[PDB]
Amino acid sequence: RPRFSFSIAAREGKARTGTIEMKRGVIRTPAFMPVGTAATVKALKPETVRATGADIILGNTYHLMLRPGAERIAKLGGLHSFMGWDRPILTDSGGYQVMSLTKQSEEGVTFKSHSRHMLSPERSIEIQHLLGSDIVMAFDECTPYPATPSRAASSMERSMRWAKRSRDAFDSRKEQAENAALFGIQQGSVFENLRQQSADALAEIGFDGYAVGGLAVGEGQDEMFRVLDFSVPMLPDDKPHYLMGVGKPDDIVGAVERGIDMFDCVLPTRSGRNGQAFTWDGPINIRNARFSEDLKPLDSECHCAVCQKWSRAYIHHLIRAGEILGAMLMTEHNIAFYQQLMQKIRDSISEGRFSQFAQDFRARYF
Amino acid sequence: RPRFSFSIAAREGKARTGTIEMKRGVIRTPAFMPVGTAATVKALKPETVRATGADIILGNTYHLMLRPGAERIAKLGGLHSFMGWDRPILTDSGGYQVMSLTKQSEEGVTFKSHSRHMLSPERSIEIQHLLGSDIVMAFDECTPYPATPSRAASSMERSMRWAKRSRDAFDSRKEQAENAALFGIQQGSVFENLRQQSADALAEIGFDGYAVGGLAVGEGQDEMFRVLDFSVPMLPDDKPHYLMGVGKPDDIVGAVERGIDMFDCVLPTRSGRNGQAFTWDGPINIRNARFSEDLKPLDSECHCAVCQKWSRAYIHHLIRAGEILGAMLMTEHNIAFYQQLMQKIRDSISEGRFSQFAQDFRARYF
Ligand SMILES: Nc1nc2ccccc2c(=O)[nH]1
Ligand SMILES: Nc1nc2ccccc2c(=O)[nH]1
Ligand SMILES: [Zn+2]
Ligand SMILES: [Zn+2]
Repeated sequence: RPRFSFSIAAREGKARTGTIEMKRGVIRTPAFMPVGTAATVKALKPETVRATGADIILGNTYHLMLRPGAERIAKLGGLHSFMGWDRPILTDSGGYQVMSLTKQSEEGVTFKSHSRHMLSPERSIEIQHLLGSDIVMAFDECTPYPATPSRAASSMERSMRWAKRSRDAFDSRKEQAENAALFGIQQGSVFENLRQQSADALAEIGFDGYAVGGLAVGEGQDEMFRVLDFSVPMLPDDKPHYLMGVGKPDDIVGAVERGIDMFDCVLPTRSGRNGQAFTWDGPINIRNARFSEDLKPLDSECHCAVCQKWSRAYIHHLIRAGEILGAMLMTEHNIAFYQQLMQKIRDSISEGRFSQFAQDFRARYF
Repeated sequence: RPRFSFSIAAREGKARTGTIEMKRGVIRTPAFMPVGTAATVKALKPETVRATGADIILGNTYHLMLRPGAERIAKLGGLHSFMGWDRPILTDSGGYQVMSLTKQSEEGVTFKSHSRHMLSPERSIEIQHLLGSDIVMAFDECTPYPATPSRAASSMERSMRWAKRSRDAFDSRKEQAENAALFGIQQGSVFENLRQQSADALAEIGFDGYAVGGLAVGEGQDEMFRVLDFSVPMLPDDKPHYLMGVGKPDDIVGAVERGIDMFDCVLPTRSGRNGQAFTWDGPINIRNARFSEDLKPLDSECHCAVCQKWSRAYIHHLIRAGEILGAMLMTEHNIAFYQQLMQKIRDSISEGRFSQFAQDFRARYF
């Protein structure tokens, strides 16, 4: 088990399928990472998360640095033993969440805990180290949407300076540099020239993987794909491409077609508790009266435990009754559905029939 | 597998240990029945409930007749397939919940859904049949606490008339009378003569088991035990004795010492989500700051999955963060703890050392 090794086993167009080997395990790509906000993938035990097929989960730094605190989790042995997940864990830098859920300067960002806090590239990298993150994300400044070329450039340029600092901060910490990986984050809003600048600077600094940031800011899928079309090719081909905050089945398939290898999004979990269930025939709102006496499983083909044991009628009842089990069952199904999606994606690419799979997927889902 | 067969395998004082054989399974007594309010044991999958050691669960008729409706559940195949629990299920008559969570008459009770509804002995028995209940409880009128001798007598006498009606309603339904069992409920508040009257009337009508009702109404454990001391002996010795709504470790041990064979209470589940965890050293509130960095499991001896994988510090974090997993883990532990309690009880009685076990239990728990 090497610190980090990305191998591409097959391609079709811009799409790629392969593996990322790390000390804590192998990550099959394209990969979908279930999101674990506060040291938990909402409503699911780690074993359940793994059982659905996930090889890696995403840990939210923002919430953890606040509660229960990075230093504390390190004192308890790290995020891995703390939450009972022994496989790889990717941690975001926290800057994003801060700018969403404040005084900003070239040194970093200061904010009030919804207490006062300072978060810089150095502190971000240290927090992720304290948590014991396997894939560390560089600390960046997200660019609001819409953004003017000038503003986008300033932010992108600041992010690149911050990327260099993240890099050095990471390399300066022996244990971290030797057991974990560092991903740089491309910015530049929807402007091609900025994206190119960011890509080259990122490549110039050198990272283990490259993320495409600033694309989950309210733009439509059409604009996102347009941006991906010219952005992903700018990134080093032999390293993973990670589309941050992007999920939603059809979004994922389109991004893979454009070269993305990694995904994360709260939709599976959040929508689940909200009553939305993903199926190959598109999403459905289980709370709708039409499911009150529907004995069929959430999805007719899904092989997840939920679809094997319970009906839509029962889950319909639980969600409308505000029952915790409803949240558990919906979330397990959705995450299982997402992993199943990724598996079909990896298989179709390995078999040189991903294009057909994508077409067939869209035809039925919509 | 007979319809109903209670066998006592061992005794020590008033305590008894044995089994109740029913079509859907064997129930080891003394037994604790996890409570499933709205067709679910809050925060737990049926397999998990079973894994903790439960042989039977209690289904709340009240909530089910309202949502999703008895007729509907019968249409979907019954409570068993609806919730994924194929073992025995005991259903309360619903009258209690109505008088708690309204126009009362000799024919029954009318109430407003917190819609208008009528619930009589006949309707109660039919609802439980529609749900597919294995152990049907007679429809009774609970006696408020405190209650005067006159009022207690009127209510007890009405309950006895209602017990006869429940009996006939049950026997008049072929499929139900042949596959399920019927338990009568003793009333009479804290008055010995009324309890005796109720017991004889109940015995006169004849039931498969006898419950001691009206004892979870705010009286202290001292008064409850006093009542149990003279009440339980009045009930037929060769049939199960069920103390309704009574849980809380020390309450259970004391009631077994006084001849009770069956228990149910929401404390395990409700307290769990509230942050209270039961241990052999007494209950603890996991939210307390003293557990923020406690790496030990909820309880040092518990063999439940939660205590094998997660620390008090993690569960402390989840509960304070309002995380669903916290509710899941706390509830699994508590129910597992309750089942472990019952096992130690059954074993000590089988081994003629229940008295010592009770003494040792109290010494440490308190
Ligand atoms: N740090 C960071 N995190 C993100 C998460 C989702 C979408 C976008 C981003 C982004 O641009 N930067
Ligand atoms: N039907 C019924 N249910 C109960 C539940 C808990 C305690 C007491 C009672 C009782 O007396 N009757
Ligand atoms: Zn499913
Ligand atoms: Zn435990």
